Amino acid sequence: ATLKDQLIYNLLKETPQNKITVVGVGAVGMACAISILMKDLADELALVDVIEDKLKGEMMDLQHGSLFLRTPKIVSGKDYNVTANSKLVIITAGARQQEGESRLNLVQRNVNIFKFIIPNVVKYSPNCKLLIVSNPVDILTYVAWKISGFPKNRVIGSGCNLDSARFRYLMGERLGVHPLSCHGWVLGEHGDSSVPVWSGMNVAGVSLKTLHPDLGTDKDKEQWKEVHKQVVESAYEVIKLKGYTSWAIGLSVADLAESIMKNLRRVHPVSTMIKGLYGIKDDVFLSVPCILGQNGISDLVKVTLTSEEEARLKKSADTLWGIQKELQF
Amino acid sequence: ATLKDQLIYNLLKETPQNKITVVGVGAVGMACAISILMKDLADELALVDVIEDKLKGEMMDLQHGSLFLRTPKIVSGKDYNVTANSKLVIITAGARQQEGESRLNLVQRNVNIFKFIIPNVVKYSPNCKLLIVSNPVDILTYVAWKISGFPKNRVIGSGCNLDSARFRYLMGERLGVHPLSCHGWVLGEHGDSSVPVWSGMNVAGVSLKTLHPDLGTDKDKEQWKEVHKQVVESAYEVIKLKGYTSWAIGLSVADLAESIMKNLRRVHPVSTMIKGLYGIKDDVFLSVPCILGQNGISDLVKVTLTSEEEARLKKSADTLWGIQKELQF
Amino acid sequence: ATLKDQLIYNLLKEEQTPQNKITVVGVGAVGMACAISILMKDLADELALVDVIEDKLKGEMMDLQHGSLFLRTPKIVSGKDYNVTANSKLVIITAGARQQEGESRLNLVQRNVNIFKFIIPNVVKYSPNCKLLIVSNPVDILTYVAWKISGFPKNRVIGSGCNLDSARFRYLMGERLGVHPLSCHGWVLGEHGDSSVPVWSGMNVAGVSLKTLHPDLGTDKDKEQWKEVHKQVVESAYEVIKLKGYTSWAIGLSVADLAESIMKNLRRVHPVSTMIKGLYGIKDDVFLSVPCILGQNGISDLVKVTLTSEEEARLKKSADTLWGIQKELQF
Amino acid sequence: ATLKDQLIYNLLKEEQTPQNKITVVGVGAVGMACAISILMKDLADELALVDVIEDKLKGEMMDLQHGSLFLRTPKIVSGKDYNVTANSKLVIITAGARQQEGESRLNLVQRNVNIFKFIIPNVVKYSPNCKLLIVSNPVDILTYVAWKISGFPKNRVIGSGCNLDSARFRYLMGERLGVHPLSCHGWVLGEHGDSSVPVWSGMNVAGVSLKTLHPDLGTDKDKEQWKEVHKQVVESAYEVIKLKGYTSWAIGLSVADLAESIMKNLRRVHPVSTMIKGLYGIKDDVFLSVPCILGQNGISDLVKVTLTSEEEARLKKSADTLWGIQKELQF
Ligand SMILES: O=C(O)c1csc(-n2nc(-c3ccc(F)cc3)cc2C(F)(F)F)n1
Ligand SMILES: O=C(O)c1csc(-n2nc(-c3ccc(F)cc3)cc2C(F)(F)F)n1
Ligand SMILES: O=C(O)c1csc(-n2nc(-c3ccc(F)cc3)cc2C(F)(F)F)n1
Ligand SMILES: O=C(O)c1csc(-n2nc(-c3ccc(F)cc3)cc2C(F)(F)F)n1
Ligand SMILES: O=C(O)c1csc(-n2nc(-c3ccc(F)cc3)cc2C(F)(F)F)n1
Ligand SMILES: O=C(O)c1csc(-n2nc(-c3ccc(F)cc3)cc2C(F)(F)F)n1
Ligand SMILES: O=C(O)c1csc(-n2nc(-c3ccc(F)cc3)cc2C(F)(F)F)n1
Repeated sequence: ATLKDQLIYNLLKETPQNKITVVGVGAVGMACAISILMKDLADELALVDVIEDKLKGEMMDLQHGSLFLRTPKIVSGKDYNVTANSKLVIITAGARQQEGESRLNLVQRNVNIFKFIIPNVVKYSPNCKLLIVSNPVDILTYVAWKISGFPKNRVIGSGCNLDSARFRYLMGERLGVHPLSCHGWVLGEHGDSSVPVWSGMNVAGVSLKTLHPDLGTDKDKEQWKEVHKQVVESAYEVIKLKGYTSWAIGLSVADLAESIMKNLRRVHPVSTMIKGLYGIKDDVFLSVPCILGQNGISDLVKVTLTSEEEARLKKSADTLWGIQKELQF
Repeated sequence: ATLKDQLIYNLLKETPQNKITVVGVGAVGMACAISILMKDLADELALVDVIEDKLKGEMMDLQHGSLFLRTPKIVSGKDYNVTANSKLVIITAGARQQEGESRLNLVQRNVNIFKFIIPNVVKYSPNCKLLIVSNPVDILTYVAWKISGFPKNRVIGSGCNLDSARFRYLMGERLGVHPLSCHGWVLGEHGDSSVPVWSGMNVAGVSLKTLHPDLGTDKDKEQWKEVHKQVVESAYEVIKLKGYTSWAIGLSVADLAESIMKNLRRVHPVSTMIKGLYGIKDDVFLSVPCILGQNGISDLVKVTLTSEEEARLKKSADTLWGIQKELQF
Repeated sequence: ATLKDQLIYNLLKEEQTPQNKITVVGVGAVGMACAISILMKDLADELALVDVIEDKLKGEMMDLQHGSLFLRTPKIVSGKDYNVTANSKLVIITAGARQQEGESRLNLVQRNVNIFKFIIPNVVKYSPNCKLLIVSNPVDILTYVAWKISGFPKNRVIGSGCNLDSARFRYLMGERLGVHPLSCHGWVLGEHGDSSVPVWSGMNVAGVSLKTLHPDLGTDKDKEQWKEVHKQVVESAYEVIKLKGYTSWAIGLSVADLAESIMKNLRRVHPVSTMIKGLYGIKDDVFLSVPCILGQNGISDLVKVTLTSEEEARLKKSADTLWGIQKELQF
Repeated sequence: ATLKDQLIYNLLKEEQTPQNKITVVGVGAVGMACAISILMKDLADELALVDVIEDKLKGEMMDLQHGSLFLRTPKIVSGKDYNVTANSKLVIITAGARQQEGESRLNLVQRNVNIFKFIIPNVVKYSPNCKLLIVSNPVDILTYVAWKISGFPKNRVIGSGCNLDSARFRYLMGERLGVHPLSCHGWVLGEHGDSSVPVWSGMNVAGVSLKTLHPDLGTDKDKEQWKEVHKQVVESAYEVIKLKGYTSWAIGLSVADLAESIMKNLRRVHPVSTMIKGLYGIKDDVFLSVPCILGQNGISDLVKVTLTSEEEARLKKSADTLWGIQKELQF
């Protein structure tokens, strides 16, 4: 005789079918959350962090916008049981490099955090895809793969996905064309060591390198190499200006989530286990174009690289392995 | 010739059709911006604020996500020339009240702030609609109206649009129905003095007040009055938990922008000049259900209120006019 | 080494079942309008089409496939054999005879019950866990039939019902008031057909009761003749059939609206055909439209609408008409 | 007072001109597929439909209006009189004569000229600043016809051209490679249909040239017969026509993609038909497809694709063939 019962005759006393979890509710985690919500990718969104008030506040702020969304359940908690049955778990938590801190010790601190996060995630969603966004993303994708025990197709790092998107943005600005119609790939290690593959840059299938052979070289009077320099530094420039980056990474991560959740088999440059390619013999993750879908990475595109490009990926792999073999799991 | 000229033959060396400006790039302003971008409402987005570094960093972060959007131009600056020819200008900038500072003094500081912002907006977009999101929104909508010289249809306050969305969310939680199918209106002055119109709360046209006469009274065993208390205290609780609120207000503003930009003539509870209704005789703005379209507010719905509800709106109007008549423009 | 081999290194060999497959049965105008609407709303990762006319079927499938670049549904299949429908979450039935000019939907019963005797066991055979969404006419009777033949629990057998009649009512309401239909609220319940019931006592804008403002609303004495709005709703399909030969776009959008609530588990309320036994003192197993909560398990709840004496009498008249047919069917 | 005036206080009497209006001319299968695709992509705040068959036109308009609840395009209008199209940003022409048994290409085009002599001036009268998007076949010649009659500058007269051929090519390429067509790049240029030119040099996934990986790509001696993909781009259209009677859905989706770039000023590149005199040794006023930057002023720029000698010869032969017909037309 409650109001609910006077109004509603229940037929069914009835698990989520398209659930995504975001771990970490810093600026990056919440940018991923809002972008996923506005793209209607999930029927349930779970948020996890260790700061309880901030977590609850973010969950409530999203819930209050429910009228404008098509995601009918948003939940959160410090307890990983709220993440149960996720198709996709996006990891954005972890430690930032501090003053005086080595890359090795920063990574070790993140190993120690992932040793708590990842087994809890795996416990409640043993068949999920893990999408690692935390930096340094290539090494932390390896760390998540090692700790989770997942097959390599289900452990994906966001890698050079945004680097590539920035590259196409800058390309489009130079040419006066939408980035959607400007094509070009940044591969390898995310960050300062990434590799712009000049041979693949094109508009409508017309090779810029063929039209303009000095493209990307020191002799280039248009200094197109400065485009890749800008890609590397634009992250730093945004951090210097507003303190951090968030929006572009959130959009780029939602794009990856779309391909996975909707089984699109679109090709994205993400970090994946690259052993066996380009002379690399160690268990390291680097960005190459991957086909993304329901089972994670199902296929790799084998981009033809020059000797110099290949040597740069090899050099990155050697460094990554050099750090990885010193980690304590 | 340059690479561009070898690649591209230009036919035309020829103004935005659907431009939106957001003034203020704090958390609320940026939530409005990302929500508008992800809803494909604008062909150009302009951001303005007085903090030049933050401003440029936010613009760049959004620009870097261009590949994932359908808004081909994002601009920013401290100079309002970047806002030229906007259809819709959303104001989120304003003062924060100081300890010991009277409400009157606070509003006067907002007046002085708007005496800079609004004339510069009007210079560059004389035919825009103004959407005021800054709190205290009902008074500041009056202030924008007076300073702009705009007809009242083109000056809209976000008002109780989000309070009503929160109400419907809470209603939906109690009933197990999506908020889209839970109907109910919070009207009047945004904040603690707002009015939940119990007579209008329904699912599928079934009045809850009819089924449950004690609805919203102190005699209510189900304590539905707590739902409106929760609405009123929501921003408070979220601010206490995470420091501020942003996502819900961004989504609600993007919903208002959708009706305006697409000429939908949907009904929203927004703040509008209410002189002539409910025995109100002064130039005050409060929320009532308004028809929103390409000319702003073209019509408003005359909601039948109980004597108590009417008295509350009247008391709010008296309080608003008491402050407004002391303002120096 | 083939070109594909040189270009792509494969990690995973095994293809998996789709997560969100939808089947549309029947590729007439209604079925194809449902298909394009569902495709453009991104509700499925696989769309299957089934019909008995093989050329037309293959042609429609290819036409949609050629638009794949512009869609986000990576697999579209078709076949006369129902094995192409396996593992569907939602199966939308649009097949069967349709109304000619001036013809009642009720005139289609014999033809479409006989088609359903073939279709429904084949659907259930390949997707035993699907939700059935019945669109073929007369939709209320055929929803009862699909429920009886399938042996499904009634929550998983949903008729498109009066979702469309209510959409038309709200459109006409919006035209009269100068308000978008989204903000005009009014329900048409009962048969999707001539005996439908407008619930005047529930109509409102912004929670303001129109019958309270206008006590003659929906009566013969009404100086504004709002009954004409419901009369236009009843006559809509006839008028469109007379003009263009059939209806398609509005029903396609109505069905996609229902599919969205089901596939995304929204628990939005829609007037759809379901068993109303136990409401308004009705004891028969009659199916007709009342507001239902719709989600991933189909109909999980009924909203109990308070009707005036006249509205309830009209709804019971509608139920008597439909039950007079449904009771005589033989399974 | 009326119920409306009791309920609603009016602030504004608005005589306001459409801000984002699209007109579709012709309400056959192609025109209505363009209409529904545009509606479900929210590209327009007003949609106008025009044709000469009045009952069919009214029926289509009503069927779309009845689905308004499910749309975000608040005004849908129609009429045989072109005053309903006034102030359109974009006018899509799908109307025209269909080729009859035994009829020459010249006679078919001339019948379309005669129809365009009615349609095009009426469009120009009411929307003198619109972009014209020609979809009627044969599209390259009728884009020329529309250009000559309208007297528009060539940036504002666009033929749908090889946009759909390229989409079909990418669908077929994706099927072969097991990759979404969004990630399979390849351009079909030149004359729409049988004489179109697949640009093998541009075919790629992730910037990896297939022709560089597989030098036989596109040739007769190719063991993998990739040339068959382009043969199927040509043949699959005829196959759809044979099987269901006509093509409609893929055209509609591809036209809505073009509309999206134009209405939202995206400056995306599309292979559309444009006046090509001065390129590739072409010296006549003919329209052929090349990659064009599309935005609010129509075609603002075009991409200069490097073609082999064989590819250039094929464009010239098409240009001679088209000009061969155009020079015989009576305007
Ligand atoms: O053994 C250790 O050092 C250890 C074990 S857990 C841990 N974690 N975990 C988080 C965390 C987890 C999830 C989030 F969503 C966000 C943050 C933060 C830390 C801390 F700051 F390093 F302490 N450290
Ligand atoms: O070719 C090799 O094996 C090789 C090439 S560089 C290298 N590096 N680099 C570092 C290092 C760098 C930065 C630090 F802050 C701290 C340590 C340490 C080593 C080493 F393995 F111990 F040798 N090894
Ligand atoms: O928005 C972006 O792309 C972004 C935001 S921070 C970032 N990071 N983070 C690291 C890093 C962090 C810790 C290490 F121990 C080592 C490296 C390097 C980069 C960069 F790509 F080079 F910029 N990138
Ligand atoms: O800042 C740091 O901690 C840091 C920065 S590079 C680094 N490296 N690098 C290598 C390496 C590199 C190349 C090789 F060919 C072989 C090994 C090994 C390490 C170390 F053990 F972690 F120290 N450490
Ligand atoms: O006393 C009352 O309020 C009352 C009780 S029944 C009633 N009804 N019922 C119908 C009706 C019923 C079924 C139809 F199929 C058609 C019409 C018409 C009326 C009315 F008189 F016009 F109001 N009114
Ligand atoms: O003098 C002539 O031959 C002539 C002059 S107008 C004409 N038109 N026009 C249309 C038409 C127009 C717009 C549509 F949207 C659809 C069709 C059809 C014909 C026709 F009768 F079939 F030939 N013919
Ligand atoms: O869906 C499509 O692509 C499509 C649908 S009809 C079509 N048409 N139309 C003609 C044509 C028509 C009249 C002529 F007088 C001459 C030619 C040729 C083609 C074709 F591309 F080769 F297939 N294409």
